[PDB]
Amino acid sequence: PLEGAKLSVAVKASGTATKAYNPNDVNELEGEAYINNLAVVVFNETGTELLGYKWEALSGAEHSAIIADVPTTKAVRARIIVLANVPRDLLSTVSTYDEFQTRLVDLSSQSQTNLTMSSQVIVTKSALSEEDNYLGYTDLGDQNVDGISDPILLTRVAARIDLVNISTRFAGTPFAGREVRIDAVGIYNMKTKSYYFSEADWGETEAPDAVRNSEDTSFEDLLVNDGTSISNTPFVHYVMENMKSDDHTMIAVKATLRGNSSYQDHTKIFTAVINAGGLQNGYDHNFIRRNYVYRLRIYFDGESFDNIPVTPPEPEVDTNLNIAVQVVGWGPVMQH
Repeated sequence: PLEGAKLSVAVKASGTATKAYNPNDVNELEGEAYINNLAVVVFNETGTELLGYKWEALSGAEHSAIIADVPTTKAVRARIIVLANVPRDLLSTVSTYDEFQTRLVDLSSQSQTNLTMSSQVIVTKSALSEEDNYLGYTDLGDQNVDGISDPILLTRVAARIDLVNISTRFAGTPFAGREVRIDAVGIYNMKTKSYYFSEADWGETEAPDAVRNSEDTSFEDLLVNDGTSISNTPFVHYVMENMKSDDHTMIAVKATLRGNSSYQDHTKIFTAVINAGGLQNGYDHNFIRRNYVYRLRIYFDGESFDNIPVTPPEPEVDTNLNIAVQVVGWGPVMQH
């Protein structure tokens, strides 16, 4: 019947919050901007009716891409959502906007070469036409729906935690000259579920689903002392947004202070809330936000372990681990 009413969308992966030159906010690993597929869902103004959808796999798309000729049954005002790296069949089961808002993306689908992104909820001011509609086409300018000529920004639902360094502060303490062995590193209180999108651009995607602890990443020969600078960043983990929950995302470190014939080995599990002082440090938020990278520096000191005398099992948890968190942008290197 009334066919030929279509929508074409030009997209771009959001890098940093500020559209400015900053080398420190360049933290994107290869693959993290891959656009394996694009999906567009179009609802009527109230989200009561589905006007159309399209999912499409892409080859060699990264940072920016196009999804052309999305069908839109009617020439009416619409509610549009654009997503990248989502399941092929997600949109085929869509009915209403309110039901689509309930859909959850699991952290198990997230990897360095596949990160789910989405746009804000675009509510058109003008009705769409019975012909070809466009969004994000810079060269078309005002011919775009509501003159939205800049590519639709797609923001990651995931966040990345990086353990950049572990060191000790034992000089002038009773633990001076002793080494600590890093047994394992993991994430405590991580959100493994997320909404696919938010109504606002870079809005809240945090899902109410109960937090979970990650599997521990073991280390064979990871020894630390006073002056240890780790250039490899031994632990990198994707997590979902976590800012509203009482169970704040934490770094977990099982560490052992080595013996010396006078004192026994001392093993504990050390935990610390990531970005507890973000707002005080000049960042736009505390805790974990979507599309942000968290650079963690860990320190052991004179208050970290006890001097247990040598004798002629379950490790205790110390929530008072001293850590420094640098919140950085998730931007790429300069493009063409």
